[PDB]
Amino acid sequence: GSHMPVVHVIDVESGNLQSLTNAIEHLGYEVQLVKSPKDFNISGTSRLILPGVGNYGHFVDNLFNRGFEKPIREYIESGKPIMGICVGLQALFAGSVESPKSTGLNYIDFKLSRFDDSEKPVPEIGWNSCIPSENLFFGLDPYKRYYFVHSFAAILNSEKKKNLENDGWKIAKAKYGSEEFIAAVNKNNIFATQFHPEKSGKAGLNVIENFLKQQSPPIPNYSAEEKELLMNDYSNYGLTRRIIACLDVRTNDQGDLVVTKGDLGKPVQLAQKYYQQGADEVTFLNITCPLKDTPMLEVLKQAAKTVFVPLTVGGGIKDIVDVDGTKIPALEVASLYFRSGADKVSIGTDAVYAAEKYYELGNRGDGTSPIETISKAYGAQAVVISVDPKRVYVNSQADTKNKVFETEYPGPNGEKYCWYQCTIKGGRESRDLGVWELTRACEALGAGEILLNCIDKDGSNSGYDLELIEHVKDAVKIPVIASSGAGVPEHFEEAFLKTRADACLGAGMFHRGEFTVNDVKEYLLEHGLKVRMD
Ligand code: NI
Repeated sequence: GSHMPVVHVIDVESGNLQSLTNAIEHLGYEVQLVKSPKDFNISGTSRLILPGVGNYGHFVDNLFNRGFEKPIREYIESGKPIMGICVGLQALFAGSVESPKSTGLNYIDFKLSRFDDSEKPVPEIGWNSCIPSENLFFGLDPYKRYYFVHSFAAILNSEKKKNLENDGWKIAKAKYGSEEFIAAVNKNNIFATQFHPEKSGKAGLNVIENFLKQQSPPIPNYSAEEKELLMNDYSNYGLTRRIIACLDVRTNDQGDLVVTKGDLGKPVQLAQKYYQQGADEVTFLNITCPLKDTPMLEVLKQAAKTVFVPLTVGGGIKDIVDVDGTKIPALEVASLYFRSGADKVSIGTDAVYAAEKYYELGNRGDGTSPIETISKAYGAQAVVISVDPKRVYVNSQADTKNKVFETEYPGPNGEKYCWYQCTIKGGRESRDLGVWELTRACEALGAGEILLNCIDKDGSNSGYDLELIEHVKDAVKIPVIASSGAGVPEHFEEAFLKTRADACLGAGMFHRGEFTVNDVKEYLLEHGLKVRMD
């Protein structure tokens, strides 16, 4: 209550706030949540953090409706330190095209606009960097990486940067594709980041720490060798080659949670191991009692105490009927996982039903699918589609309704074309839907990322299905993650150099300890690729 500095965090109670609070505590601070203006007072507050995730209007409506506008402005006028994170940063602007009708605090007189997806995937999901500058602050290091996850940004041009400079604003710039945008701002007592420091490992914690202690340490004195190695060369649009570690979560006989089919601290510990070994993100495949007491939620909550990178959970995110008969829609189930520590949810089977219905309605959605409800509330960046396809040959496009493509490898009868058929219920059942049609429908519906598995390569340890990746990349404009088949570092290299995969996921190879995320990163690094090394 006074035995340690107190940090007040404005909580609109929507989204994952576990990471931010755990980071602050981990830094030696006590967290005081502020769900209402009644929960804090100007003079009694020395450190205020405004975290925000999701649709711009959603967050700003919520915030302003609870009466935080005046309290926030007054606090800012008090001259005391305030930190905005992600939407907290956007809230400082005039508004956002994401929610046309919305209005911000307008400290910066222009709106956030959507990234250009003609040249790159949108949303931006990954590790970008601040452009070297003389006016960086709070320790922002151009040679480190921070995690960004957003479709909208304060996109810059010469005119806006000049006005900002004349307005006395210090701007940390970043570039995604050919577009420059505000990664961070600083003017007097106001500080805000577009990236999630709490989701940016040690580099992130340093930023929060530098803020809480109000200090801008100089960046390390790297050697010219190190700089050339650590600098952003803007390959892959400026994002590092994202390495994802995945683990299964099962309930054995005794009813305990384990990762292996034969054995809840195991899943937790492994996730921690992964994080410690460089994983840029950890995915839990929930394959395991009232919703409130789901064991998976505890794994996430426990993992979130020390794992400061994005967490993804797939499985069970759908409309459900609780133990008391209460009907709980997908949206509320997701919110439960998010508030528990998850940053993204993976939709599998329902994604196929959604896509199918989507075409039935003539390429439109009814806004009732988990994809639509969750993405509209939390943004596309929060919804991941897990796809489980299987190659199917045909003599020509004339043999099927689904889009096919000329393959370099002929079929049993010499068929030179093929499409990938999707499956559901753990790949136990097939559907008359191609992956081309499935991904395009889900994207239209609001999915922000595609987890591209491959039934045929799963468990093989012989590399990814490269034509599949390219096939899906031709289909959608959202990030595509290569999964299934990864066995050795070389497979990651092949995917990043021979295909347009936006990330690579590994499971068994990391689980069996054959290699670590770092082994893979060292390899890629040694081969000219850019990887997060924190
Ligand atoms: Ni105290």
